[PDB]
Amino acid sequence: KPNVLILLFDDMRFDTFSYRNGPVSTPNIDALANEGTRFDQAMTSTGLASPSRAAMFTGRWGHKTGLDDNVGLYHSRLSELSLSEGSVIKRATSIGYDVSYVGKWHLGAQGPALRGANFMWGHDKDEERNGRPFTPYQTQKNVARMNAGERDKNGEKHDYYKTLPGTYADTVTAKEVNEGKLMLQNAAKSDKPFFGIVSFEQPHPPYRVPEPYASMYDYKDIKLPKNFGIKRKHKPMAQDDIWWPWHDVSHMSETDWRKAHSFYYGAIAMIDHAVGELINTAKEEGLYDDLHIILVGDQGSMLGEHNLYDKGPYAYDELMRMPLIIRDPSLEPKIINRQVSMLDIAPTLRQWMTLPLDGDEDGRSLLPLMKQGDSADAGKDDISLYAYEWYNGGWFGIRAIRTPEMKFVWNPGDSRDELYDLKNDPYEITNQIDNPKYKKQLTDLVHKMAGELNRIDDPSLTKFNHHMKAFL
Amino acid sequence: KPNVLILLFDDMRFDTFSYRNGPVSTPNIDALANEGTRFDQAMTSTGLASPSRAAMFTGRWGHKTGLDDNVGLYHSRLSELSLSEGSVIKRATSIGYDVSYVGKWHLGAQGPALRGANFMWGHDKDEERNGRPFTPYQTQKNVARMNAGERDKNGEKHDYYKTLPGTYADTVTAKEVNEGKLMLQNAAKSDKPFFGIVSFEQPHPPYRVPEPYASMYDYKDIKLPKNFGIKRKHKPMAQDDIWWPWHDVSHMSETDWRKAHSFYYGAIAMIDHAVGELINTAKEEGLYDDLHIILVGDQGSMLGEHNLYDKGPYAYDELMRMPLIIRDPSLEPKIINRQVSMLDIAPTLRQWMTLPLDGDEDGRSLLPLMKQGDSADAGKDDISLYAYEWYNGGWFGIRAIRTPEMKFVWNPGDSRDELYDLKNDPYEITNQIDNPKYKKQLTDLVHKMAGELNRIDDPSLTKFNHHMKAFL
Amino acid sequence: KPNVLILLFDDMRFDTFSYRNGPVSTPNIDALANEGTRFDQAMTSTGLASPSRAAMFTGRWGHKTGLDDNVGLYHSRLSELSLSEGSVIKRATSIGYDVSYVGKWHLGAQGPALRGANFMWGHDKDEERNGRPFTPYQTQKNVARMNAGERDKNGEKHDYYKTLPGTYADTVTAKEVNEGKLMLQNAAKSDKPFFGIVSFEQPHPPYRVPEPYASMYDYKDIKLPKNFGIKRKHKPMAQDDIWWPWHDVSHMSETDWRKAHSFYYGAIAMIDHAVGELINTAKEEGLYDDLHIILVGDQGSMLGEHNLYDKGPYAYDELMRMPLIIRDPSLEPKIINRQVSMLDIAPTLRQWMTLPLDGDEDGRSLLPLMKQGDSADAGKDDISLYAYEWYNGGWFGIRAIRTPEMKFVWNPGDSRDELYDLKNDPYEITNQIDNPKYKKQLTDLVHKMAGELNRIDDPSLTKFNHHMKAFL
Amino acid sequence: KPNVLILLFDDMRFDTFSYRNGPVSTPNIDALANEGTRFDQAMTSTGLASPSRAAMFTGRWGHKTGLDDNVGLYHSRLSELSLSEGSVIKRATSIGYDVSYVGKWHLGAQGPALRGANFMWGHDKDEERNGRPFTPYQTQKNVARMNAGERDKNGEKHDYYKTLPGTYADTVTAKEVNEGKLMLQNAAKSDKPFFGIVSFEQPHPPYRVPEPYASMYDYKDIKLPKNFGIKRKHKPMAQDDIWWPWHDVSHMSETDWRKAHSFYYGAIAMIDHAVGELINTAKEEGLYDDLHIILVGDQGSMLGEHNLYDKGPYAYDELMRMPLIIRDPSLEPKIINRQVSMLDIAPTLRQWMTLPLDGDEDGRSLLPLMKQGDSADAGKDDISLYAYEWYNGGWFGIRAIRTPEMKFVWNPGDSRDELYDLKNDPYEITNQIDNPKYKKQLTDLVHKMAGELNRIDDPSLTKFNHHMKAFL
Ligand SMILES: O=S(=O)(O)O[C@@H]1[C@H](O)[C@@H](O)[C@H](O[C@@H]2[C@@H]3OC[C@H]2O[C@H](O)[C@@H]3O)O[C@@H]1CO
Ligand SMILES: O=S(=O)(O)O[C@@H]1[C@H](O)[C@@H](O)[C@H](O[C@@H]2[C@@H]3OC[C@H]2O[C@H](O)[C@@H]3O)O[C@@H]1CO
Ligand SMILES: O=S(=O)(O)O[C@@H]1[C@H](O)[C@@H](O)[C@H](O[C@@H]2[C@@H]3OC[C@H]2O[C@H](O)[C@@H]3O)O[C@@H]1CO
Ligand SMILES: O=S(=O)(O)O[C@@H]1[C@H](O)[C@@H](O)[C@H](O[C@@H]2[C@@H]3OC[C@H]2O[C@H](O)[C@@H]3O)O[C@@H]1CO
Ligand SMILES: [Ca+2]
Ligand SMILES: [Ca+2]
Ligand SMILES: [Ca+2]
Ligand SMILES: [Ca+2]
Ligand SMILES: [Ca+2]
Ligand SMILES: [Ca+2]
Ligand SMILES: [Ca+2]
Ligand SMILES: [Ca+2]
Ligand SMILES: [Ca+2]
Ligand SMILES: [Ca+2]
Ligand SMILES: [Ca+2]
Ligand SMILES: [Ca+2]
Ligand SMILES: [Ca+2]
Ligand SMILES: [Ca+2]
Repeated sequence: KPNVLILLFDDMRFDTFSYRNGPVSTPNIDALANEGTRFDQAMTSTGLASPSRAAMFTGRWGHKTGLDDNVGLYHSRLSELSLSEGSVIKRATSIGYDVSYVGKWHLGAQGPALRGANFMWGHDKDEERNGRPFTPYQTQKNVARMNAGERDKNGEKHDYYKTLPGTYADTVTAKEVNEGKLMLQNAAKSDKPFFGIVSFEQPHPPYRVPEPYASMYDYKDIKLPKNFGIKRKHKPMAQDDIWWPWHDVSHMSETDWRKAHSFYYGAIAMIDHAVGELINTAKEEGLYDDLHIILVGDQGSMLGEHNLYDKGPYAYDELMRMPLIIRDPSLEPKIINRQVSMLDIAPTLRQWMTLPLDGDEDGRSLLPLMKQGDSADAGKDDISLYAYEWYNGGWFGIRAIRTPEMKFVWNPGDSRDELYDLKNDPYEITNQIDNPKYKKQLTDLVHKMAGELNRIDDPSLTKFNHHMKAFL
Repeated sequence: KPNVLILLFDDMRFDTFSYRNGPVSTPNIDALANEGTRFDQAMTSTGLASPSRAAMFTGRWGHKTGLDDNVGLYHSRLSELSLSEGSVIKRATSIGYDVSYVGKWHLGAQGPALRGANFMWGHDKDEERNGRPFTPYQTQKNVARMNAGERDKNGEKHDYYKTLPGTYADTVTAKEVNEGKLMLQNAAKSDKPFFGIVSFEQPHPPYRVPEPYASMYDYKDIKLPKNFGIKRKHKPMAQDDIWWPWHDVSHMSETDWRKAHSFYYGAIAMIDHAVGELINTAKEEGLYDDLHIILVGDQGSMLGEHNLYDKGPYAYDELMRMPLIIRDPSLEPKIINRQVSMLDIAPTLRQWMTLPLDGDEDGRSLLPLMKQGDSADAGKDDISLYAYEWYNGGWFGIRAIRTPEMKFVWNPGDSRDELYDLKNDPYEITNQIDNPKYKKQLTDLVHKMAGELNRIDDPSLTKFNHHMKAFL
Repeated sequence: KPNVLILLFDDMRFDTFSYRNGPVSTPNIDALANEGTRFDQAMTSTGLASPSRAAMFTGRWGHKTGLDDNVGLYHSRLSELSLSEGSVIKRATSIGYDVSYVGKWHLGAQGPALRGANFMWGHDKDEERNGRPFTPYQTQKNVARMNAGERDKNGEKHDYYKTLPGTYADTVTAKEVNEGKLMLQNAAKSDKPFFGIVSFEQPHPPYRVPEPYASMYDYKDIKLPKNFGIKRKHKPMAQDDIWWPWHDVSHMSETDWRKAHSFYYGAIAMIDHAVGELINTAKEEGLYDDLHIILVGDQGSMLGEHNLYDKGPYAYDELMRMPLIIRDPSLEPKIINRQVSMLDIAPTLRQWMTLPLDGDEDGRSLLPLMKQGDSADAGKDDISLYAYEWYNGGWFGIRAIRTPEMKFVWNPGDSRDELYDLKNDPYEITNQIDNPKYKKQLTDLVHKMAGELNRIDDPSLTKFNHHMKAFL
Repeated sequence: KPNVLILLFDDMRFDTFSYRNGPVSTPNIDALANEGTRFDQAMTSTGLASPSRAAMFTGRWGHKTGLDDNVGLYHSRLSELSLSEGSVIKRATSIGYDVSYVGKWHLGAQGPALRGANFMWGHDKDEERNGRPFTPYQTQKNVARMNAGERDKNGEKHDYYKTLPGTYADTVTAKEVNEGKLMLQNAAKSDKPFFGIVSFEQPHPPYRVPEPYASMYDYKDIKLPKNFGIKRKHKPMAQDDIWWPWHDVSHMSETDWRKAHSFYYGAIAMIDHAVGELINTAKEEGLYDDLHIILVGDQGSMLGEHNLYDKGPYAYDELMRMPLIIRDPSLEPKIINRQVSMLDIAPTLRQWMTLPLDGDEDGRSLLPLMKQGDSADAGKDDISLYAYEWYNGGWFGIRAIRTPEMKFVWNPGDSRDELYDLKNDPYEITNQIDNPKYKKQLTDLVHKMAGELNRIDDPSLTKFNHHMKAFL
């Protein structure tokens, strides 16, 4: 029974790290990437926390667990992942692992503790269950101030980017690191196998860091991508609507967007420091050499691509792609360019730990890819499936199928679907849904989507077959 | 088997008519009110079309029929009322009624015809089923024009109020009347009992009429109510959000709101003319003397009360109250001040027509009240129940319980409930939810709400018992 | 809030009493019949304990409560009525009744107590929930002895009829009476309204009584009915199979069947004594003059009609008909010949006691009939609906519709349905299902059955529409 | 896309063949066993046709497909496998296989044809769907004749064993072979990949063969096993009851049981001839060298072990074990002694044929075992899971877990479970369930069963946790 450590981050993009030729020097994450298996084409299940984390920890899609929206936020109907869904936490406990959890959970008050973990520290540790959804009255008021031409301290906009007072040592991130260190120190003194999860709120917006991280990337030198700040042409209406109050970006100057980037980059630099602190502790405690590690982001984050901020009900690569490194100390490092999914994390843990199966596995173990490289998937279609059933109480039913060359997005709450040619239009600027030159590609993607919905027993296949009847 | 005629209107308020001391002379509706049973405290089930109409025609709440949102609109998940829900239409057909339908249906393409009616004319008559939701790209563009300081013809704002070209004879309303006349003429030549439904889109916004109705009420002379144009204090966040694009009323001048009223009043005057035309035809065809008539609005309409336009996920009296007249030619006219519900229409039709029962009746027959007056309900609590599960793809789960003196609104997708003292604050300006002086009233209303949710087997009772635990 | 007493008996036939011109002098029950409302055409919902009692106490059919088989018996899948089904017991407790229960419950261990009653005494009072089904190894062994030509003490067959040692004072029946007396004496000392249920295992087989009841009816003088001991002609196979081990009656002589009658009659004589003891106690305690009383049998019992013993999956009148007397001290006594149902008991209690509604009422209040006589139902079809979904782990799906003149039984687990002309063949000897002279009656009964299944939302309507396609 | 032939037999035991050292010379089946992969410890999913065949063809357990009883038989509630369950038949058709079906289907009228196969010949081919259950009036009458001391032609008992008139050429088996030959001859003329299923009613009882098979095995020379004709000691009551009318074996002499063996052996001899005819046709048509073959029995058959005949709700090896040979022409022959399951057939077909996944796979592909031998399962628990939810309308909920050394049977409709030490008591004579010497084994098997029920999402896990509370 191997020791396992998961380092989970909130809205951490695939592309920022120096090992991906990104703009932030991340030597600790780069070292882990170089020692482990790089999943460079990893895709989340949903660009939203609770659905992505339920999928990650249960290995099933939201229509199977019922966890298909964020919990505890205006105006979601959901409060918690059912206690019948024990997840990898309870499964590991059942075969004698000591499981520990630190930080962001967002699957219901006390959840890790109710499933047998030591919930050492985090927002949800001492909360009562069935609480009222958090309703963003303060964010609403502050975005109205931004629209009225007000700014916060030092001309910042604290619903978007913020200099935190103090130092790294004062941060939530440092507290989570300190609890992670305690978790590792305690594990080293136990005869029981260890499964530890350290889950950081960073780099979730508003993009916030203390000095020196707040000023380490000059906003004036940020390279903005080809899809930055464009008017969306022939995109679905759900990309227009102000779902969360900060999604009104009408007041954002180019300077504001550049600062959103420079603060995000500072947050990634601070995350790199946090990862180094935990890896150094694992080494000092004699756990590192045999430690099976996953580093993953729950989804990405929009920094003004398509004039969007944060996240919402859509399928753009900046949100859909996630960073993923899986380090198995028994394997030679490899780079995997086959697409993989958040649904593949639970089966990988299941194979590592010989977890009992508690039900379906909607994904596949990544061990074959970690052992053999891309050739493990010889003869298989290179696809990923993404869902966006709900955004905080709004129903969308979104499904996307992504190949290396194309993406098809079904928006069943709209009349407008999306079709992107990722080979010629990797920035997803041009919706080709109405372009007859793409009839063969759309037909193929519709067939692949129907097959996936059938495989996972998604009840929206009935509606899909109506909407796409011309292509079946 | 009596002949039955339903005259159904879309967003027709309880209060406009001259028989209710309202500002519009409505002699044809007044005459029907004076000949029939006035339900002066009638309440809709939901301030939204498809849920209210499914409840009206099936006699069950949306959680039982599955019809708990509008159909066919961005971003609802629903397309049609299940064909397993035959409604009063199929039930009447099954015992030998000739059923006819004209006008607005909004329960799925071809629905009345699929349930055995002659669907003589209307939007949904020749539409394919399972169509894509109508997504309001044009309304979105036009509201952006209004926010940019543009206006339409003659300085109007055609997403709010509009002079139609031509005359009454050119209108959808006149076409629906003409088909209603044909329906009555045909019924008079048949030996079979008749059940006819004429369902008008009027007075649904934008508030539109031709001359002379467009100019018959001077906007300068409109009396605006105490809750007109106020800033909402301590109200739920769902009252703030721009659900449909025209809900952005930030560009509306007092003149614009006054014109919304004067065009609405013109629409009610035109409806009165339409009702007269159908009643005169019933008289000319020898059907009127034995004709059992229902005149009802599916819900009201907001004309700037609480600075709200049209409708949305809320429970204010201007939307929740509905006009209702039920004329049984065998009964002396009476005014009923006991509250009644949209759920009471199907059981009243069931008693009139001896319809077979196809399942639960969530309401009660109104015949006892029509026969005896208010004393029929001696010893019963005077309550009404209102739901707002969904608004066009947004989930809210709203429940309201209303007594003559108080209203309690549960907003389970928010942290803020509502409590109104209708005796001291009939305009519902002051939310008393946090006022300890109302602890007894809130406790009583919470107990009444729990009992109603139990009675109708609403699965949200579990969440209710958590949210309201302090008062149970 | 009136005081209510229910006297419930297990397998007590409609016809044994002297007030029904039956063979047993029952002066106490006759007196109650003469003082109350006689429902002389009452019908149980199912000829099996747990389903009948769940229907009685909840007012909903088994497909709605899930309680569609006996609990706790080989080889039923069921253990208890869900605690979400509070029944009239919890509903009465909720409005301030003191509810007390004595004797047979058979709806799950501790059930009356878990729903707020004082469970004073009875088999289920101190039992653990979720116990293993009682499997009749002893009965199996003893019926094998009977088939081998053995007899029990005094030549009796103790799986069919038995002389108990001692006297009435030593019996379970006397203990249940004594607890009933305590219940009434305690109720007389309280100002709180009283709801008491005394539920007797008598006269459930084996038919067992002490002297002098054991020898009170001479077996040689028993009048056997026209359908006694016949070979079943063209009847469904479920009437042939040995479901419970004592259903093998191949070893029964005519003397054994006569003695099963003698002992059944002795048990009815002892029941009449028990009823007298409780009514006399109510009189002595000053409760009788205002006491609202129901006396009912859960179903009948087969004494060799169609060569059947006890009960099983079938719909014969001797099992389907039930005794019912409802005494409302405010009403003149009347005889009701309209059919009524076990589903009508909960709504009658709900009207008497002003119980809150916890859901559907599949039956109707009997107060209108108790007040007006048969004319209350002028213009209603005189039908009863009977179900036999399960017998102790065997699935049958049986439905029967009964009119004063005809009975149609659907046996969906068989190829043979039943059709009886009760006018010309009240003993139900001749199955007319294939007789084209009865095509009009069968068609009418099929239509009535389809209507009833639709009304109660019985999911077997789909299969019914296949099986009866020729008749719809 | 390889060509696939399935040879399926009805109630064919694992042990009769000469390759298993059994009493019948079966050179054709032995040759296939010697050329292919022998699964000598194969286990069916249920000892009943429709459930076993639904599991075989869908790769999911009955609680997932709803196909958990025989269809079309007194007194099952079921008529057909849902057409939403396309099975391997529709999945193979979807990727361009020509699928053909001959013989016994027993999953609903027309089922193979409705799923895209050429249903060449068989009982279900031209039948109407939703027919009334076959009710065994003839068998009931004839078993009554046997109990009255009558015999059939030549002193036979035709509900148990029967000489057919004519020769092999006149048999149903020869017709099924002849259609199988046509299927192979037609497949040889197509370039399209072939998937053929030939499903024989033999050797289902009554055990029936023409000469010379009827007299080939001398009944006087039959070797009877150690568990033949014993009185069952401390066994569950469902083993005693006469579920199907021929289960009354009280009239069977030792000669009658010996002849049931003689005729069963004659039927296996005739099956070996049938298999030879199809394999020889495959060779003559040039298909054999690349033909991927499965030969399997749906379950075994009881020949008087524990004094049982045919099958019923129980888990004895003679019924639970099944013959299985899988021949992949690309692989070296191997004998597999690891247990395998009927749930492993669909995934094996899915791997051979690259079938799309239509949902869960409750089993595993057998290719790794076929390639590597038993070592493929190194470090896996050697278990099999068996269910007996229903027998022809009787509910039993039975679950069995089997290891090489032990078997635990949960009988939730009884108070008696079973525990067999297969090492010391391979004939399953001694129920050890109450033997404290076996507490460790029972505890381990209970844990393994709980894990399996959780893995397949069997809703009976809730009741299992109550019944087995002492052991969890
Ligand atoms: O596999 S595990 O994660 O160890 O958990 C299994 C099973 O998957 C899980 O559903 C169950 O959870 C039970 C279930 O819901 C909540 C919890 O207790 C309740 O009473 C229900 O039995 O726990 C099992 C392992 O115990
Ligand atoms: O009561 S009615 O309105 O006359 O309709 C009843 C019943 O309520 C309704 O559910 C049923 O509808 C059937 C059902 O769904 C659609 C329609 O056909 C399908 O095949 C199903 O049988 O119709 C009955 C009366 O026929
Ligand atoms: O109407 S009552 O008989 O008073 O009971 C109601 C309701 O009908 C009943 O379902 C509920 O039972 C709750 C329910 O299951 C058991 C009990 O507690 C659980 O937690 C569930 O909420 O009790 C109410 C009265 O409170
Ligand atoms: O995978 S397949 O065997 O090819 O079948 C799939 C799917 O698994 C199956 O459920 C579906 O069956 C549809 C479904 O029920 C019957 C049939 O038509 C109905 O309208 C429903 O949509 O068929 C697909 C292949 O198309
Ligand atoms: Ca996130
Ligand atoms: Ca921080
Ligand atoms: Ca599944
Ligand atoms: Ca599927
Ligand atoms: Ca409306
Ligand atoms: Ca109009
Ligand atoms: Ca209901
Ligand atoms: Ca309820
Ligand atoms: Ca009984
Ligand atoms: Ca007794
Ligand atoms: Ca119904
Ligand atoms: Ca079989
Ligand atoms: Ca044959
Ligand atoms: Ca599970």
